Amino acid sequence: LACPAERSGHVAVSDGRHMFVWGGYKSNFYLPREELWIYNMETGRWKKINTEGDVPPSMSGSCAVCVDRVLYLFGGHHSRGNTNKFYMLDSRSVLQWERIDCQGIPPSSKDKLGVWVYKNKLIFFGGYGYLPEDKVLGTFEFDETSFWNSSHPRGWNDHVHILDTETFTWSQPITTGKAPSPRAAHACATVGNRGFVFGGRYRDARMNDLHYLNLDTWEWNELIPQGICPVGRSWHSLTPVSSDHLFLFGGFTTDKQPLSDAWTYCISKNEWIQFNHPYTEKPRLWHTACASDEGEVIVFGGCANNLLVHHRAAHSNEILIFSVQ
Ligand SMILES: O=C(O)CNC(=O)Cc1csc(-c2ccc3ccccc3c2)n1
Repeated sequence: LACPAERSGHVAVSDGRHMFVWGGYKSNFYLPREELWIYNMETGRWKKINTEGDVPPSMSGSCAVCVDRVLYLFGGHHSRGNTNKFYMLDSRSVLQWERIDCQGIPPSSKDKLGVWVYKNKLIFFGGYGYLPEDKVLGTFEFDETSFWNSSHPRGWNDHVHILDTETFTWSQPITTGKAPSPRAAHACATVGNRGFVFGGRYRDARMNDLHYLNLDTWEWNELIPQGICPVGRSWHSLTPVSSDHLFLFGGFTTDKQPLSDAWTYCISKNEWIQFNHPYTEKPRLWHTACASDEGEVIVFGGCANNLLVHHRAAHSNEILIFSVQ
């Protein structure tokens, strides 16, 4: 049966029963832009389709959502750099991509960010990319390691941007509270009107902090769980599994250890619980995770070692199924 190629930095979005996989890169360039891979969470079978229309460039680090079987794609890194273009693919009724001429001030061109979905709003936070074209709300910190290797320097931001799907208009909310530090390769998860974010890379650390932005008031809150917390990391996944639990898997520590640990964050108790699973010998970073209607968390792709050593990188095509409910 047909089987998608290994990759990291891809996107994966789900309607609870089907998982849509697009993009990413591997070793041994970018996976083909026109392909969309569909994994049936109930039958474990893959199915590939060719998409047409305004097919986005081949990219790593893009940020995607699925809302009522409409897929939206923002940002990423292609052969000629980062982007801030916005695409839509309606997976309801050959599938055609639409590139949206958004109104308003878009985010800076960037990748490795996250998104919360709340009613008509797609809310994007953070990431890695070029200096912004405007003194938009937030801060931006250059990554000094990008000064002497490329032609365009890059850095981290803490920006929050709203894409309103009633009008495809970009805006930025005026927030209160301590926003998280600028960061990339963090993970975001949404429960109700709370947009959680955990970890990420910033300057010389991969972080262990946990915050949530209230998506109704726009007030930041930093969460301080008691007792043992997971080690700081980037390139991990964070996924809602109930109205009270976020599921964490994998990532990459400050001192460059690939991770195979898994935790559940209980929101009501403000406590982490380590989760026991049979994939302890399968660390993953820059994988994706999607929750199914059937209580599972489906992890796909990602790299089993330090992907920054690109000629030795072990990118995966495996499906890891976590039975959290
Ligand atoms: O460092 C983190 O945890 C997340 N990264 C950042 O925040 C910014 C950054 C700075 S360089 C880089 C990066 C990414 C992927 C690569 C894949 C192959 C080869 C080199 C690669 C280099 N990313």
